[PDB]
Amino acid sequence: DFPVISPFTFPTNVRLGEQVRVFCTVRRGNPPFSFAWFKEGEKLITGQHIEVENTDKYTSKLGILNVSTLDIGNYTCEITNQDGKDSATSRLIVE
Repeated sequence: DFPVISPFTFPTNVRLGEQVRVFCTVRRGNPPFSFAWFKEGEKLITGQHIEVENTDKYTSKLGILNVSTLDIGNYTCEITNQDGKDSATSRLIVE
């Protein structure tokens, strides 16, 4: 079965300095999965103000603390298992 991400969206009224957490979760498909987050095209990993964390076998969290205008942009989660891949995106707008 080909894996499929449940669409995600950032909150709609994000202001400077808030924390933002979004979740990339698999609705169809069997683990184990790889989860990868990208901002535009660069791979994101835990560090600075960012957290990228597997929450359960079906889910990856992206957390962004003390959000700034520099955090505005398109964020993509890619999930991959032995049977295929899927990708979901959403745009973070601040202030």
